[PDB]
Amino acid sequence: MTVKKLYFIPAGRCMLDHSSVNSALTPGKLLNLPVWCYLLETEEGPILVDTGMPESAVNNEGLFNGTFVEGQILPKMTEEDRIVNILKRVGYEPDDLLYIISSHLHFDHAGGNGAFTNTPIIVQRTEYEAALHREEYMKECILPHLNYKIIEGDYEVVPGVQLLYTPGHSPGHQSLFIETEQSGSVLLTIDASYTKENFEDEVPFAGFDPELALSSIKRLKEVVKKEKPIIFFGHDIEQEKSCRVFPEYI
Ligand SMILES: CCCCCC(=O)N[C@@H](CCO)C(=O)O
Ligand SMILES: [Zn+2]
Ligand SMILES: [Zn+2]
Repeated sequence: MTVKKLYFIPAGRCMLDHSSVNSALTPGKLLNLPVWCYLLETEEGPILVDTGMPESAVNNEGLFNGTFVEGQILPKMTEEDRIVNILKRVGYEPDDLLYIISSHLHFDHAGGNGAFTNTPIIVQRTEYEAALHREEYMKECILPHLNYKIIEGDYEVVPGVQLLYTPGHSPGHQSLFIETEQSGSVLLTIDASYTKENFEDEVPFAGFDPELALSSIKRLKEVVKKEKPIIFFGHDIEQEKSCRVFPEYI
């Protein structure tokens, strides 16, 4: 069985130093990177992958002033980029969603999680437990009373929607392998590779455990050899130019 439609939905942007996309680069040039969420229309109902940035980021590029990442990360988020507003424009309210899938709990991927207080939020155990104590996690991304559906390892959410455990960039990062009616096999690496060169050329990039990130890239490459999917990376300015985005779908 296949997903009916896979939508790429812009959810604001984020400035990062270029050394975060290629660890060999000299710090000092910021890159204005895309932030994405994905909407899957399935037989069982709509599924949202990631939830954008927290409300604290709205019109607040200096959000991380005074923290260990001051000047390194600057969110570019307007009121329109709040996930609830994105969803309402698309045609949904939070309680309409079948599942939320959190690729991981970094601030640009889980900042909107608090909006979903009934929908099960599928997240890896190792990610959830990291978010409880590691300093790179915002409180907005680990709210205590949401309906978490904690999983361990690879997982089938519904037919056509597979989660691949790809730790390294974060302790419980997961990627998506989706089968769509229009396109067949699609791999969303999410932050298992920010850019094409992180994936193809194994160019190192920001992560909790680069050695583990590399092993997850090698694992994805084995999947790619078998399945020959179309592949989309987490924060790739070049690829963004050619991506079909909402209202188009793949
Ligand atoms: C563990 C190394 C990654 C740092 C934390 C972070 O939130 N990174 C953002 C960078 C801005 O997009 C992300 O996940 O995308
Ligand atoms: Zn991340
Ligand atoms: Zn990211």
